[PDB]
Amino acid sequence: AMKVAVIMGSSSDWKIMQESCNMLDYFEIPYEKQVVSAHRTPKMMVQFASEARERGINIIIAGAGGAAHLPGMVASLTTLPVIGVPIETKSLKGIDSLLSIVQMPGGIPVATTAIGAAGAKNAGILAARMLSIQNPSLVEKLNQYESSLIQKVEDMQNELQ
Amino acid sequence: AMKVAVIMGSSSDWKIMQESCNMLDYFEIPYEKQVVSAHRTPKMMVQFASEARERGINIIIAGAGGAAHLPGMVASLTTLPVIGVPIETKSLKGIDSLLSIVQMPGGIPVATTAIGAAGAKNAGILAARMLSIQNPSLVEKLNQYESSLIQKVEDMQNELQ
Amino acid sequence: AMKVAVIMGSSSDWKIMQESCNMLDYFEIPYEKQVVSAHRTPKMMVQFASEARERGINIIIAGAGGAAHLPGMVASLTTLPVIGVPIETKSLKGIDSLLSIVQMPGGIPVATTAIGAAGAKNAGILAARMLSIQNPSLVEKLNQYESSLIQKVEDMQNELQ
Amino acid sequence: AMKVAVIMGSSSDWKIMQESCNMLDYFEIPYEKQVVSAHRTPKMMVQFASEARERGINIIIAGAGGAAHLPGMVASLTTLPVIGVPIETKSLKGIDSLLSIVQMPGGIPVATTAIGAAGAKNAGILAARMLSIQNPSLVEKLNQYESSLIQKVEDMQNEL
Amino acid sequence: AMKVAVIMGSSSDWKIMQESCNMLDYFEIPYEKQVVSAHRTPKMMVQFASEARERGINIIIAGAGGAAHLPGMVASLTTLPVIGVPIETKSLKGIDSLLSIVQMPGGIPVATTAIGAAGAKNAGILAARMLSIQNPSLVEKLNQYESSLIQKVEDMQNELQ
Amino acid sequence: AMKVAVIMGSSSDWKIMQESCNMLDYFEIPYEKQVVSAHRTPKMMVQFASEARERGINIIIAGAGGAAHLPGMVASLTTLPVIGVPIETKSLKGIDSLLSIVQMPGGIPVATTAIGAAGAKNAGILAARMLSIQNPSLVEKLNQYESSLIQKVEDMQNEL
Amino acid sequence: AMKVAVIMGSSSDWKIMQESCNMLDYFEIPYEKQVVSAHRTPKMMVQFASEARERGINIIIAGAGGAAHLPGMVASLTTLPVIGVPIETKSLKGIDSLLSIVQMPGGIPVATTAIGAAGAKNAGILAARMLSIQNPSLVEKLNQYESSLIQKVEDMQNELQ
Amino acid sequence: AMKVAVIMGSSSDWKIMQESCNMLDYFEIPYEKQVVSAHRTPKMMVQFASEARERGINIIIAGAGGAAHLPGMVASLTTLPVIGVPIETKSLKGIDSLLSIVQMPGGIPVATTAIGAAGAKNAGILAARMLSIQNPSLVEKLNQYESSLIQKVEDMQNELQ
Repeated sequence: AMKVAVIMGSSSDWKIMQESCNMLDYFEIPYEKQVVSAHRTPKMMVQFASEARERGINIIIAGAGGAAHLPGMVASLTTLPVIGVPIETKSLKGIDSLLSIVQMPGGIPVATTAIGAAGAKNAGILAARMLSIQNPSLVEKLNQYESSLIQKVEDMQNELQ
Repeated sequence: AMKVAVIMGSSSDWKIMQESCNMLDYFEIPYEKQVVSAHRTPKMMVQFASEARERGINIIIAGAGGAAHLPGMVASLTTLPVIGVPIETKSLKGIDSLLSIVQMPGGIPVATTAIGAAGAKNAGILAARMLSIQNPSLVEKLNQYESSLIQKVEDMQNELQ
Repeated sequence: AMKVAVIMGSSSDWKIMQESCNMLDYFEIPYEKQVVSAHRTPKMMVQFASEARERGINIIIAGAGGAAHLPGMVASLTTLPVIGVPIETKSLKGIDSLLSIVQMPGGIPVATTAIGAAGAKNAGILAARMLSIQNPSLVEKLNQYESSLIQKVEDMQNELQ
Repeated sequence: AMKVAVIMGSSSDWKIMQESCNMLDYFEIPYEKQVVSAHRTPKMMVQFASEARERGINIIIAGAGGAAHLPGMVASLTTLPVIGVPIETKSLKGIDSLLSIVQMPGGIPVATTAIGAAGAKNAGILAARMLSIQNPSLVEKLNQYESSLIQKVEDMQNEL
Repeated sequence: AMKVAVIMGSSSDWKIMQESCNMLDYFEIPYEKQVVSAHRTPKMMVQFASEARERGINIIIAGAGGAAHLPGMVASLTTLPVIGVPIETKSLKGIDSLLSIVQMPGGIPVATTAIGAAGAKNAGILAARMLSIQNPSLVEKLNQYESSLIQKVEDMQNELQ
Repeated sequence: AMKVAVIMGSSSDWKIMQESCNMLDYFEIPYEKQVVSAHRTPKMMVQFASEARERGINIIIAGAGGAAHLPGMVASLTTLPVIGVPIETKSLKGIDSLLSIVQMPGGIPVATTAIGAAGAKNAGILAARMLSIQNPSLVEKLNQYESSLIQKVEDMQNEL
Repeated sequence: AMKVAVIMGSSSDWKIMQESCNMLDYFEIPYEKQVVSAHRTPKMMVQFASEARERGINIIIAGAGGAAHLPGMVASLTTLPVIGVPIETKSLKGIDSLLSIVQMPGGIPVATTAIGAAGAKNAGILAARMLSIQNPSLVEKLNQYESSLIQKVEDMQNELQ
Repeated sequence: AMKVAVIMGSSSDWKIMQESCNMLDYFEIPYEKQVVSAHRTPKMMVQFASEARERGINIIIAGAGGAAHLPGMVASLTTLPVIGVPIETKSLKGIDSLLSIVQMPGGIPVATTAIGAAGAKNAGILAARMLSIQNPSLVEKLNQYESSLIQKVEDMQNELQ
């Protein structure tokens, strides 16, 4: 069965990270969500990452802000693909988040999304694309999603009043 | 049967993108490679991206620098996951490459790697992690890879002379 | 007959891109406006750009933000001059938009203006200057616009309180 | 007859700006090249820009680096379209050049291209596209140029 | 007799440049203030800069935003010292203004101060320091201003509630 | 008996981190050095950091570049003060390193120094300052160090 | 007895710097707080820094913004550890503050924390960790704080709604 | 007599700062030069700044890199105009130097010039313009310098014929 984990260091991250869960629901991909802090709960992060695959999780989506270490550290402790969402910060508006997630050393990858809500939405969509390789029923849903994007642009044509 | 496409806009990007191919070889994942330019051959890009899935491609790794539109445009034209590698730029150090790739709108994701050779290496490893959901024999190889990372660090212990 | 096209990937961009249309109206230059999304409607973008010259469009003004690919992709698909307007973004302050548009490779130019409303207004004025080469009636209008700018400065003198 | 002016503040900019001239020659578009400095010869710059249109210039391509004021000041003094090429600098890699040129407030436009040689090459090509409006001969030349760009990529298929 | 001119391209800049005038008033230094746009009124800019010294202007303080050319062009057209104040821009927060002003080539100097109100206030104070060389009675006022700065800090001590 | 640990994710960081050890030797402060990688040896990192205090370590100096997670993760796992040295990166000039180290959210601190060799030298000096609290012998050494800095400047006066 | 000093150039900085004092209170570490401006009260700064150790201060936490010189100058005038907190600035969002503080030359260190409230809170915690070396009672309090952070994360699990 | 002081933290800065002295010599303006380190010799810095005016110094030119505090701290301690030259740094290309110098909060000004050699050259010229208010023989020399700049450009025009 398909399963994604959606994780973040604080419940304050939820307004953003819920966008990943919204897309997973749209594609009918099961997920778990939880607060896992790289800095406040480092041992609970290590346990989560290490145990994820054997628990049946296929992909981890992880959001973090500032000195954003959660995605990279989780990726270092699992063989699963990890998608990292940079969360926008008060001062640097997510530039710190972006660089601290994307610039991983050769050897340990993180699939980095856009900063903020767009990135959280894209993490869910990216997870659906990844899962569509082994789960062919998703391909049709992905085709229909693409059609919905075309429809959205058509719907916007009369909004340049 | 697993297959990854490794693409880039120029042959001058090959010195970097060869790292992706190197890692795909390490995991025994079949690949094809070619030059696909978003700006010099936009129609060929459209055809390549649109037809990749039906031909048997599972993942596209796309490298580009500067006004680095290739990964995001390819992603817009396929239901496959696309991994985008920002190439370092002589002037702006790959900052233009990075922002052009990572900041995709909600709706069309690109899995963005680190700038340069690190990102290309990571694109290959990430593709293996993605394919390990569908192809379970890759998990053992990914575990072996972890072990080799640990050994690399052990070998460095006496080099602090 | 003169004709300009003003395009953007979202009706959310209209608040900015209307500035281009406002200046086209000032110079009495006919135009069309449309939503054309590089990522949500890539095939329609290809058709729009490819057909533009045959449809009698002389200049394309294209606005985009973030991973701002619309102007450069349109420019790759027509030999008309394309003016690219970077739209301000809520993390990188349009720096992503700007670099994505201006850093086009040798071979495929985009005439880039300032981030935001200033750039959209200036795209309209720039289109007027471009069209004045082969439409001499515009030269008088451009001279009169100079006079209006000088007058606007005079009208500001009493505001330094 | 068509005519483009290619200008720059220093002879040190010539290697870069010749890329503009090379593309103008490729498209058989006449041009003049000159050194015109916004900061060292401000009055000459004013005269050049003010008189350009009456002297038969259709487009001005202006390269500048650092506190790059030449394109914007020329644009403020002519009704002609001005294309600005940011020249790479040593400290800031042309970022100062780029922002000084592109960020014109509403009212006076500059068409800005990429930093350095790529931008210089593109200024010449952009000038050709501007002059191609309802001009089938130039449209043909631009289409042939497209064909060379496609060929360039197809040739690279074996260089991996 | 001492005189300073305070100039800017738009009345939108006045809410910043007013701090220059406020400090000049505090030091009892006569000034004039005017809108002079490098882009909208280039010929009047040339005239203003060229005539300033013979008119008895001692120093020009010039504010500009974005592609901020006013201070550098004025400096090129006068032998007077020119103080340049970068104005914060909506998108790039005055980094464009700052680089456009400060990065003048060797040969034509601009005395650059901080982005925004701090820079405008400091331009007025700097002008007083410059004028104090040939106008000795200003030294006493500058000493009194320093005393006022020490008092301001003392007044803040009970505000750490 | 005070002890400092100097750690880094690669021996290729030793180029920079040796400067920390050099200053510790200058102040006669005992130390150990080790390669500890946040991404390649995360489980070892956890052991090193969580056990540091029981191992007799008083201060940890950690260098890292790029996605520079080592100092912050180490800090999250110990009650010891952690000094983080950002290592210059070929592309982003250590700005990625700096932001990934300094921008710790409220709750877990890292004492961050300058990018590169300056920062590594300063991490060693900062550790000395930390150990000097109410320690007159180290205070004396720091005073002598101050005098050497003054002398260095005096020595440069005839070089203008 | 333990003692920390918390200083800042302006009472405007207090709403941020009070977080340092809040954490020192949490750990029962005695402190003094004062406005000390590197630029408005340079002589008083020099005296404060020079006398701090003699007066029994163990650690100085100093906040500063813009051309942020307070932490580096204080550090040059004491052999005590100095913690520098970059204050968020209106225009550059504390990037100026950060670079001005962190980029100290080899020879004179400043322990730099994050921009804004995070850095101020962390300066107090960092001072507690520093003092725990020679004040063993603080180790227990630091252990308590660690446990509290874990409990706070556990309390957030039901807030993803 | 007129007198300028040219100061810097290290003899490593002399290759750059000598450009200021070159221009002072061009205008026959007397000067002294000294190494003054804000961080290694802070008390000498305080003394130098505080005593400069009574000794006959009219203007201080100060160069500094990195956490470049010398110009701002000197300015805080004198009523003289202070010109600050940002010295290029290895990692950050003088961006740290620039922001640490130019971003002075309102109250204490520094006249900032370009990064590196251009800025040092311009500090000397700016000092001449400042001194020309009080010393009218300089106006003639500044007019001569204007003419020399025109000739330099004419020389380039003629060489490229």
